[PDB]
Amino acid sequence: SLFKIRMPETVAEGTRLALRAFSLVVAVDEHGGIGNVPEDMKFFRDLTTKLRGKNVKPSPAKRNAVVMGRKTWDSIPPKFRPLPGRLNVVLSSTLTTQHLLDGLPNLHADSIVAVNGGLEQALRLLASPNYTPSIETVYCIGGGSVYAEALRPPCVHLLQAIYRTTIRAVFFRVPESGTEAAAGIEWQRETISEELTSANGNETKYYFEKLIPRNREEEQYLSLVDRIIREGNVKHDTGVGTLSIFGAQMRFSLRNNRLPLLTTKRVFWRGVCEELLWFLRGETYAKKLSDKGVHIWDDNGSRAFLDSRGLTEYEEMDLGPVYGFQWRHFGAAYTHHDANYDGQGVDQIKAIVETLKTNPDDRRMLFTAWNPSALPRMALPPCHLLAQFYVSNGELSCMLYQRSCDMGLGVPFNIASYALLTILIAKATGLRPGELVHTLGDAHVYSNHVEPCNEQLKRVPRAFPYLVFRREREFLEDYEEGDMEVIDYAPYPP
Amino acid sequence: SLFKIRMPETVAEGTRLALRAFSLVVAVDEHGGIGWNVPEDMKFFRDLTTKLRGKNVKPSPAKRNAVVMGRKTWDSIPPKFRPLPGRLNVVLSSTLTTQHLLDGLPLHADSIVAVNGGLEQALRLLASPNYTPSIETVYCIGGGSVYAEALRPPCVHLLQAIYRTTIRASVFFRVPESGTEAAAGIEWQRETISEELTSANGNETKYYFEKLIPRNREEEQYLSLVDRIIREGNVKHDTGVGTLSIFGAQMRFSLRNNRLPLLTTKRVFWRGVCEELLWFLRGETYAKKLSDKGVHIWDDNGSRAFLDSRGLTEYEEMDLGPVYGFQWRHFGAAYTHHDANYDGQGVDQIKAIVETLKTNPDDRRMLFTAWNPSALPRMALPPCHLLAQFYVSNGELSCMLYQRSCDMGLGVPFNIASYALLTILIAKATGLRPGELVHTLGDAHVYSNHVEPCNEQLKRVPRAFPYLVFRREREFLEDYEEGDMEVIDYAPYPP
Ligand SMILES: NC(=O)c1ccc[n+]([C@@H]2O[C@H](COP(=O)([O-])OP(=O)(O)OC[C@H]3O[C@@H](n4cnc5c(N)ncnc54)[C@H](OP(=O)(O)O)[C@@H]3O)[C@@H](O)[C@H]2O)c1
Ligand SMILES: NC(=O)c1ccc[n+]([C@@H]2O[C@H](COP(=O)([O-])OP(=O)(O)OC[C@H]3O[C@@H](n4cnc5c(N)ncnc54)[C@H](OP(=O)(O)O)[C@@H]3O)[C@@H](O)[C@H]2O)c1
Ligand SMILES: Nc1nc2c(c(=O)[nH]1)N[C@@H](CNc1ccc(C(=O)N[C@@H](CCC(=O)O)C(=O)O)cc1)CN2
Ligand SMILES: Nc1nc2c(c(=O)[nH]1)N[C@@H](CNc1ccc(C(=O)N[C@@H](CCC(=O)O)C(=O)O)cc1)CN2
Ligand SMILES: O=c1ccn([C@H]2C[C@H](O)[C@@H](COP(=O)(O)O)O2)c(=O)[nH]1
Ligand SMILES: O=c1ccn([C@H]2C[C@H](O)[C@@H](COP(=O)(O)O)O2)c(=O)[nH]1
Repeated sequence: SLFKIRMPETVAEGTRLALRAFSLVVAVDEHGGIGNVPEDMKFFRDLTTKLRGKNVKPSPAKRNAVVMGRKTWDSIPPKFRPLPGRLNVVLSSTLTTQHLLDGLPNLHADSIVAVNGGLEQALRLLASPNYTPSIETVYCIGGGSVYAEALRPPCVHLLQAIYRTTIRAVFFRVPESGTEAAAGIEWQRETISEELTSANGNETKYYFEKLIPRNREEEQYLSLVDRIIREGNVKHDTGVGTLSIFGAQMRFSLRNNRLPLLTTKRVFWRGVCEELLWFLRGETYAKKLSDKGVHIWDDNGSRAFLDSRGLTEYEEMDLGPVYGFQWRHFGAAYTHHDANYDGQGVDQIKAIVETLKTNPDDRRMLFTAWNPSALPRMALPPCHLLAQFYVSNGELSCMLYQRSCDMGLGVPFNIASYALLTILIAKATGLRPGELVHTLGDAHVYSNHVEPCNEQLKRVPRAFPYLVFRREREFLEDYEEGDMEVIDYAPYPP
Repeated sequence: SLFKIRMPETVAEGTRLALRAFSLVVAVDEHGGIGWNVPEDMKFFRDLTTKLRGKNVKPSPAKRNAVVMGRKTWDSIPPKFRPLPGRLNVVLSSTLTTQHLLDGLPLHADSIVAVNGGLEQALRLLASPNYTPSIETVYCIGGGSVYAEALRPPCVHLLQAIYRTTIRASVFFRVPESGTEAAAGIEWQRETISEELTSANGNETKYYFEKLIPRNREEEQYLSLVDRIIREGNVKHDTGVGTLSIFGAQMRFSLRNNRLPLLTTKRVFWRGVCEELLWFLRGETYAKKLSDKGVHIWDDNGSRAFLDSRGLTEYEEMDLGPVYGFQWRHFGAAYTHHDANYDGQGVDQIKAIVETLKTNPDDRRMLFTAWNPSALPRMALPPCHLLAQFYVSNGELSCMLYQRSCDMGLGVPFNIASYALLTILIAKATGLRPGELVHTLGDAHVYSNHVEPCNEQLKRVPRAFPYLVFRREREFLEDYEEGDMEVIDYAPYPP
């Protein structure tokens, strides 16, 4: 219909996943050389086989993948060939899938694939819809030529984690920080075990490490939470205490499918996405969200809360002309939720989408919910209250201004919410997703969240996950939470 | 008038200047000792302390400099030169009254004043309405005990420049070193240092000059961004006009203890800043009110041809429609023409925030905006500084501005000064002291043609900011005028 935003033909193009991300698992000697420790084989099997979910039996619907060179495949004892419970992807210029099957002594057909190519070719195959998102983690298991390719671009930028066992008994060398070979990645240890002793009868000495690429973007957030606790002003309102500072700014890359969902505490993505779509549709009835099991508006849509605003005539969960209402119908007269507001008010989102397509250098491509005429008719004044877009080199960037920032729960939710908005607007306009800039006004931690924030500040952030689209829609307003999926999200535990 | 904002009777309090700023002039030996016969150094001293900065006009009681000196330095000045001529002479003494100093002369009663106290007491005097703004620069000329007071808090935070002459020829002049406790957070750096010079004194004495200034990290933030836009911004051309740009940035400026962040590496048109800001706060929309004060910044956007190009064929010339201040004091009101009676129409966001600040300063919704999509097409030009939010802590008011399009050459310094002035005014309206300005930038750009003079500006090391004082006050916020306030100690570099 005429009021919706039609997606262009290029809709899938700038979000298509080029290479699937992966982790590396390697054992080396004390000099880093890669040429019988059962505890290491126990760790290898568990780390490469188990899914992150509670009690999930690996199957073609949901399992890990192991990627290896043809010589590593040859050297697996035939008892464990193919590695059971994993997809086995084997790199070879010589051997087809059929030849690998012919080397066994039909059970295994869905679990073995040959790739005539290197690790990059294997990551390109694993990014296709038959394997993403069904493969949960891709593990690269060598050998030396495959590790070399994993540790240089373009593959190295998709390496989430390196699991290295060192055993006191061609070198595996992680690029050093600041060096050309590192390509701007700063490798750091998340964990390193004590020196351990094998029960193998030889008293073999070994230790494990897990390295991860330093995530300076989530570090920004961490630094700000640490500063608010160490130096923020205490205020009490009802008497709820907060610690606060005023004025800050963070930036996050959305390029090549990255999604900045924080890793040091899990973000409720399903909630982020349902809510953002609800904003984009211009919705105002919060029951639409609570009926999908997203309860973030229940406190502010209650009879009691609405009455406390003077909104006595609103039905329960009708929030008035909040948010998406102003995005799609700024200044329209509001009566009740779900009336026909087609063509009323200013549709700021449609207008920006049209400008992005025809004049992407325009400096007025902004939208707002802060409408002081409508403020008193809203359950709450918007907190994320405007955003502005910018284009460079065919990439779309967005800056968000947020007046009141709960660092514990609101801010990580809003980062994700605006990352997703930017990605969707780039898909609507022929552009690739660029950077998200988040400006913060009053940035606060509730005083009862101080000890848990301190516990969270103990954690070293991990690589962010990625966003892919399983399918597309003819109109921007018809997107659904099931159309897209977050892959490679590995947050720390609660 | 019921629609205006009445100033509280604390209006003058949070803005009264406590101590007047000053600069220091000293001669030392190669060891830093202060104990000479170098006529070029006397000439320097005489010219620096006597001359005014604009027109080289005769100093008089309406406009001159001051010299501040301890009693023994006064005793040491040769009677041909006592008191110094063309300067107000301020003498620190627990023992000598002004009359006792007059008695020790062999016309001068308005040019000599004794202060029973130290440098801090002299700077409090010099801050009073009889001496600020009429004294253009205050110079501290020693001796040891007065220099030691100049170089520690509280006086050192008011020290704008140290002019040291060193001469190859007891007590030591030592400027606190960077990062030390004695430095109190200030980083002294050389703006200039001469080559080694030889005196025409009969002895070929060797000497040289330095001028030291307190590093101004706030203005450096701006210059760093200008440098980054030129070295790394994206080139774009619009009608063919070129810019270099980046997206998303943020700067912060202290407004504390009368400081005013008017940039020093290129002079800002303060009078135009002030006139326009007051014009916004009154809710005005006629640009002729400004061009009739010689502030022409809206002339291009208010022309007949320009209005016609936006479709605004029924608006008389210079009527901008419901821009800026009109949304600040009348958000959402229907606009007909400039100067109609809009009282009580639309939302008065400035009034509302003033009442919230007085009663619930912790509120997190004290924001105003001019970005009104319904009214955008009636405006001559959508606002560029479009919203601001206030925050209070420790009795201090801070403000953050959001600006969508940021011309770093001319616009940005102008709007830093604009929102610094707004914040100071709103603090005076609400019983608060001015705190900090936070400036958030969207599309931040340098026009292609300004690259070379921006690069000439980046050669300059920023100097300490000036200060804002209020000569008088008003009953209503809307009645303030540019002549009610004065910028003092502004010493920008040349064009
Ligand atoms: N400590 C450890 O964790 C560790 C690590 C690595 C290796 N190892 C040991 O070393 C041995 C593995 O040897 P390796 O490291 O020499 O070899 P590998 O890397 O496992 O296998 C190399 C083979 O992989 C295929 N391959 C690699 N890149 C390719 C590309 N771009 N295109 C097509 N095919 C490609 C080629 O097979 P085709 O010849 O069929 O084309 C190549 O000969 C094993 O016996 C193992 O025990 C141990
Ligand atoms: N090369 C140079 O630049 C340079 C620099 C400094 C000095 N000098 C020379 O060194 C001599 C200066 O002597 P100095 O440095 O020992 O003296 P000074 O600082 O010039 O004078 C000290 C006198 O100032 C008054 N004073 C200072 N602080 C005071 C306070 N808090 N309250 C009240 N009164 C205060 C007192 O006068 P009462 O005794 O009347 O109470 C005190 O005795 C002169 O001969 C001068 O020409 C040269
Ligand atoms: N960290 C770790 N990483 C590694 C190796 C290691 O040595 N340890 N060695 C290389 C991989 N080589 C093999 C060899 C044999 C098997 C194998 O056969 N594994 C069975 C378990 C067999 C068993 O329990 O002994 C499995 O089910 O995973 C797996 C990888 C590269 N990466
Ligand atoms: N840099 C510089 N700074 C200084 C001194 C200096 O030594 N040079 N010396 C101390 C000031 N002492 C004096 C002593 C005498 C005079 C004096 O008499 N000046 C006449 C000019 C005299 C002349 O031209 O011969 C005048 O009108 O300024 C000025 C400062 C502290 N500051
Ligand atoms: O998207 C949002 C909305 C709200 N908040 C937080 C900010 C405040 O701590 C609180 C709302 O209180 P006020 O700012 O409205 O008073 O919720 C967020 O973090 N994110
Ligand atoms: O307060 C203001 C108003 C305007 N501009 C500059 C920004 C742009 O260079 C130009 C406005 O052009 P658009 O952004 O509206 O296209 O003027 C400023 O820097 N500050």
